[PDB]
Amino acid sequence: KSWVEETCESIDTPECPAEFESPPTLLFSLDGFRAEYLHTWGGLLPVISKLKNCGTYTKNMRPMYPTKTFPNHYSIVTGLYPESHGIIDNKMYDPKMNASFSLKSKEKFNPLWYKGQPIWVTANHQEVKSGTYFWPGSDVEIDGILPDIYKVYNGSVPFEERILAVLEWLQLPSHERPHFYTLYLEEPDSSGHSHGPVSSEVIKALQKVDRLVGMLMDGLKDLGLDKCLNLILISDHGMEQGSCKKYVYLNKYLGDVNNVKVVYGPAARLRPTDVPETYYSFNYEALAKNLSCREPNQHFRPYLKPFLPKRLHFAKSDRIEPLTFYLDPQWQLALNPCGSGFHGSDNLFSNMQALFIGYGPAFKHGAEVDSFENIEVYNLMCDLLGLIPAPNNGSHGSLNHLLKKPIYNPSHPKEEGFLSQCPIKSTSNDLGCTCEDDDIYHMTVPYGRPRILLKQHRVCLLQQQQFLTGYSLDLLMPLWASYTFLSNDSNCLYQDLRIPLSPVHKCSYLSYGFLTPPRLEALLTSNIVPMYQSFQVIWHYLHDTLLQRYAHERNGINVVSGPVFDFDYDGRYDSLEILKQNSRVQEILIPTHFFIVLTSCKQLSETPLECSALESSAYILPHRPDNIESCSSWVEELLTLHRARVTDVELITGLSFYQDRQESVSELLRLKTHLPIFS
Ligand SMILES: *[C@@H]1O[C@H](CO)[C@@H](O[C@@H]2O[C@H](CO)[C@@H](O[C@@H]3O[C@H](CO)[C@@H](O)[C@H](O[C@H]4O[C@H](CO)[C@@H](O)[C@H](O)[C@@H]4O)[C@@H]3O)[C@H](O)[C@H]2NC(C)=O)[C@H](O)[C@H]1NC(C)=O
Ligand SMILES: COc1cc2ncnc(N3CCC(CCP(=O)(O)O)CC3)c2cc1OC
Ligand SMILES: *[C@@H]1O[C@H](CO)[C@@H](O)[C@H](O)[C@H]1NC(C)=O
Ligand SMILES: *[C@@H]1O[C@H](CO)[C@@H](O)[C@H](O)[C@H]1NC(C)=O
Ligand SMILES: [Ca+2]
Ligand SMILES: [Cl-]
Ligand SMILES: [Zn+2]
Ligand SMILES: [Zn+2]
Repeated sequence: KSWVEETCESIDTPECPAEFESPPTLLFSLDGFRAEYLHTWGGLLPVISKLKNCGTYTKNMRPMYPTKTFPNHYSIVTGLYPESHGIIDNKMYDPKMNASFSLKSKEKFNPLWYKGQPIWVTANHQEVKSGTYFWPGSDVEIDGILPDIYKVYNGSVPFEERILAVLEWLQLPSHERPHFYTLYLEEPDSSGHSHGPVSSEVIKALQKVDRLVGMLMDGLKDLGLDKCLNLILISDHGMEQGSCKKYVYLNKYLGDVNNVKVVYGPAARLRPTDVPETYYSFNYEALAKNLSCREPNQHFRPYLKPFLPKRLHFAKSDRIEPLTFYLDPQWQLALNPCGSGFHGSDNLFSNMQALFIGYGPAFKHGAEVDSFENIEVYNLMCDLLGLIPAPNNGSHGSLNHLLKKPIYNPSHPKEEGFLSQCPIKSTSNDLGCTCEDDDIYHMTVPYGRPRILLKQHRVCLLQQQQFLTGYSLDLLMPLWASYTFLSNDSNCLYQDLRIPLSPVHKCSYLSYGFLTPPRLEALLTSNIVPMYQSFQVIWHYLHDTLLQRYAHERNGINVVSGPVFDFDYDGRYDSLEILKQNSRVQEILIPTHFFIVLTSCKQLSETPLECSALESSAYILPHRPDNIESCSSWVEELLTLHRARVTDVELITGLSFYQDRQESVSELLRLKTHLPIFS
């Protein structure tokens, strides 16, 4: 009887033969296996279904931007964002190197491109043998390390052969055998492209893919290993249906010119031809203004690197062309001339979502877990091979719930900020505008106050009746303001006597804006933030029309909001150095973004002051001085786009939320790494 034919066996302890000190781990990849493919055609795919059922599965695995092969596989194996690991796209150009990058190129094997540290390098650096069978970067001198077995990419190698050869290396002697393996298949991505994501072709592709996984599983059976190998079935990204009738051509807006090179598809980027002579010279900003709001329903949108949604993490690398285009589902873009299956879109689109299944002794049997970014996988792979992971973008421990016996028991980040209290100091002035505690504190910060990770920043906690403000004495402005807005609730300001009187405090004196809205003290100087007029339309609608609407839906919401200063667009909090170097002229420090974390309970009957389980959403909102970005409906539509993980917020603000929460550290991490999927 074949492996597919049997019922679900439990694997409480690894049942390995002698010569196996521990389970070996296989990272099988099937290119462009849209997460959806399983949601529908599971009944046609018995093998993957059994893997789903006797294993740890997730309905959606969120890939990285851009949703292409090379950036995603290399993200999988480094736990890094493309912006940090180097491989930005299958086709890219580095102006510092003056070099191009093609898969069909000599540069394809150049070690300068691939940054970070893949799992096999990590395994090698720690005396663990590793055998790949095709994997982006595996045949490349990364840190001078190759895998202990590898294959240079020859795409025409039969699939059934790749399955056999991996099954052979498991037969290898205990001294030269790998402990970590990778497979790769081009399907269903080939058929995905050639015939589109919905076609009898992809069904065929899927059923081959299915049967070949069945083979490996039968081979592992016929090696005494079906209860010994830890399998991870995975994919890079999903697959979207192609257009012709939904393709943007920039010749219409520019004339059919040949002076700018423009990367095609949904991941569209633009740079000058005269490169690297005119790369940093080029005024991109004006070309963007020349291209925003140019149609009734403009299905594309220009975006200078830093002003893209930060949740994408696509700006730090110099390989990223300073002018990108965000696109709407299904739509692509070129410079000049379409009906093919494609990918590369927003990582939050439904069809970009990827497959993840974990089978074997380490993983749970028949557990559906929530959705996660693929950058988390690296840390899970380090755990499974007893490796200390390289520094990476995964929140290490957030996947502990996949594992029967998890290794890493994580703990919250320790507070590094300096937290002295603010008594009544600046007695006593006016601005001339035309005008017990523990019970109050607990109410403002029901989940615990944010913890200042900012080493070693001087912060004051300021108690008010309706809200708790976290004021920065190193920046003389608030960092955060938390209030609980329960389900049922104009040119004047007051001096806060606990904060130093900076001249920016009077009405006489880009404007001010309130962190906690007054329509519920909120007119304290310690509650105002520097804010543009074109942002005030977003802000005053958010707290009036939008936020009050949510309070009813959720039965109360708890809000934390504040400034974000990310001038160098990495998506982390800026050093005080570059804070000085970006304070425009009074010598105001001026926020690039405003964050807002909305916290409800999953149980609607509970109010935020009394949640069992948490419900979270967060927003990194961009503080642009005009609403060119967005041209009732438009303000919400901006919020949904500029969503962020709570972790994204923590990274960018140096704050840490929910440390005082019933939930374990691992549960909170999973909560804080949540993003919701569009369509
Ligand atoms: C995703 O995770 C990665 C991995 O940790 C992380 O990227 C890393 O960020 C740090 C800081 O930006 C990088 O370290 C830098 O290295 C270069 C030289 O190679 C230096 O120029 C930098 O020096 C500054 O920082 C020093 C101390 O921190 C200061 O003393 C000094 O004055 C400089 O200001 C800095 O040391 C590191 O190389 C990267 N690694 C990679 C692989 O990119 C990234 O932040 C994470 N992404 C997100 C969105 O959180
Ligand atoms: C490390 O050397 C290579 C490893 C590869 N591993 C996986 N897939 C590869 N391909 C390149 C991407 C191709 C898919 C196209 P898409 O980017 O998913 O649109 C399929 C073949 C590799 C291509 C490679 O070199 C060309
Ligand atoms: C950069 O490389 C290109 C292509 O190899 C070449 O044409 C050019 O001379 C180089 N230019 C500079 C300015 O280094
Ligand atoms: C790729 O592998 C196949 C099967 O072994 C072989 O027939 C073919 O010649 C190989 N191509 C190259 C370029 O090595
Ligand atoms: Ca920064
Ligand atoms: Cl679930
Ligand atoms: Zn791919
Ligand atoms: Zn593809």
